[PDB]
Amino acid sequence: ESADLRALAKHLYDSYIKSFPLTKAKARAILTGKTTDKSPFVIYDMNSLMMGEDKEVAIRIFQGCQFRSVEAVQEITEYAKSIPGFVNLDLNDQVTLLKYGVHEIIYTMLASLMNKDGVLISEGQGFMTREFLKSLRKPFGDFMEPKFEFAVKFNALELDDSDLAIFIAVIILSGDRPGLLNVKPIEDIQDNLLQALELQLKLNHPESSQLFAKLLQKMTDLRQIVTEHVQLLQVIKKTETDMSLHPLLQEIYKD
Amino acid sequence: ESADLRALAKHLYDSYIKSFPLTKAKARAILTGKTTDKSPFVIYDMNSLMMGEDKIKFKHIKEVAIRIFQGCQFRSVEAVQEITEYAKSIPGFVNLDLNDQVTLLKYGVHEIIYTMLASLMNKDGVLISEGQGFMTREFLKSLRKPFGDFMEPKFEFAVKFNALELDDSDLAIFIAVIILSGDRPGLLNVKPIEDIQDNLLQALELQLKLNHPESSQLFAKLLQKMTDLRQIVTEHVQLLQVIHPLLQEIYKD
Ligand SMILES: COc1ccc(C(=O)n2c(C)c(Cc3ccccc3O[C@@H](C)C(=O)O)c3cc(OC(F)(F)F)ccc32)cc1
Ligand SMILES: COc1ccc(C(=O)n2c(C)c(Cc3ccccc3O[C@@H](C)C(=O)O)c3cc(OC(F)(F)F)ccc32)cc1
Repeated sequence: ESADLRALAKHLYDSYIKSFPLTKAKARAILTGKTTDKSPFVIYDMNSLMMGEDKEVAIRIFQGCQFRSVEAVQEITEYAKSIPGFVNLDLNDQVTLLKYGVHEIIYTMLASLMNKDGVLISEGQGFMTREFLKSLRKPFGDFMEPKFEFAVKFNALELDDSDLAIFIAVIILSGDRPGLLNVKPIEDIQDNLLQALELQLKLNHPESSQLFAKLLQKMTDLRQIVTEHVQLLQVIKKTETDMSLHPLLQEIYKD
Repeated sequence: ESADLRALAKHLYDSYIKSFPLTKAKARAILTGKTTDKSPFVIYDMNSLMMGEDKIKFKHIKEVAIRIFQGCQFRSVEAVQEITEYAKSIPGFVNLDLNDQVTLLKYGVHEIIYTMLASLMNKDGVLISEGQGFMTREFLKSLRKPFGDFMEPKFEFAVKFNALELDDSDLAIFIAVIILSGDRPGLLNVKPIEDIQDNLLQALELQLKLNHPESSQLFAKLLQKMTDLRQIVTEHVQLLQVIHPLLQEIYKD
């Protein structure tokens, strides 16, 4: 049964590597100056942003964020389908779980791209500083800061990709999403994923059941970040009428 | 090393029994009607509420919805003291920095209140006045504009949490784990807090393995419930923000 849980952990890690082209391993190699990977161009003000290439800045960056979130949804959906039992659930419930899980997973994976000083962009080819993002016209200057605050706390856990692979699967398989039809089979899958994560942490860390506990708490941080984020989106919708969310993102955010 | 985790589990149980008069065991017996004599007074509508006030010894008594909410506030202030007494019996707690003890309790009590409230609830209602009364879920659900959904999220949580079928033995260690959280804002010395919580978590794991040997997933499931509690609390304060100077002082939280 431990063996079943190890097999589940390995299946998930394999799918994660296959689904997500920029891993924490690669992000940390880029950020810490390892010779496996290359150095990013750093955008820290308006001039270096202009040089960054090769209708205002805040809006331009936001449309970029939108493009990469759309791709992330695609990657996460591919990953979700590999979680044993997911594709056998009622279709309505598959959609509900993805709708609520996608952004919580986005914030989780975004942390891998961040340190306290900024975030990797353009597949790790650029690095945009936290202070630059903060300087952006209101309320765009408020978007990324809560993500940074979360990322710094999440990254202190020092998880690697193999831990994250199971953690993300646990997120998607939440039986407490609004509007679910059959909660029991979702919870049955999550119970196994939770045990797989528990054992994975037990083998890989350091005070593992406490790490387990601290990691599970991050869900709450995640759902709070999402709530605060949609509120910001509502402001944007009202003040920037020449702008709207990509149809996929609109659908995710609808109710 | 298994023996000192059992010794710790036992100390916590004994202290939990001392601190909290109405145990889950006694509460479930009242809720199932296994208690052969003292059937609780049932509050299912406005008239039965008013009669309940006449018969039971209430200590908090203009509008029914306000009056019930005020009774809940009185009870919670009582519970904070019960929980505080319990916390001081957790090995290591009184040796923490004094500010940190205060900080752990400040953020910890509501999560514990919710956990313990679940012991008093079934899907149909909740025990009041140490089991002397029973207030139905539908009567609560029927209350005024903002007060009708005050208890619903507590019930929904309680129904799921009670499905784990924890007994007082399990809950004693579980509550100690919640209090000893190293991620509360403004903690000065997190290391010994997390050292104690690590020990409590190991004691909780063994306890669940011994008391529920047929459910290997229970520990994981319980830890996940710890996180639900923080969400419910956040949800509860956003409800409170929507909702006699000396009384304001007594009930500042
Ligand atoms: C889950 O997998 C992934 C998660 C994230 C990404 C990705 O790297 N990002 C992704 C998906 C984003 C966009 C983004 C991040 C967090 C929250 C929201 C968000 O986009 C908005 C439009 C949204 O989806 O509501 C992003 C932003 C970045 O910084 C910038 F400086 F540009 F603002 C940097 C990287 C970003 C790629 C894959
Ligand atoms: C931690 O130990 C205890 C935990 C709970 C109690 C307790 O039984 N209750 C306690 C503490 C309460 C009030 C209460 C419970 C959960 C969350 C909030 C709450 O009150 C509000 C006003 C608050 O504290 O902000 C309570 C309410 C009950 O239902 C009623 F019909 F009154 F609305 C019934 C029992 C209640 C006593 C001790």
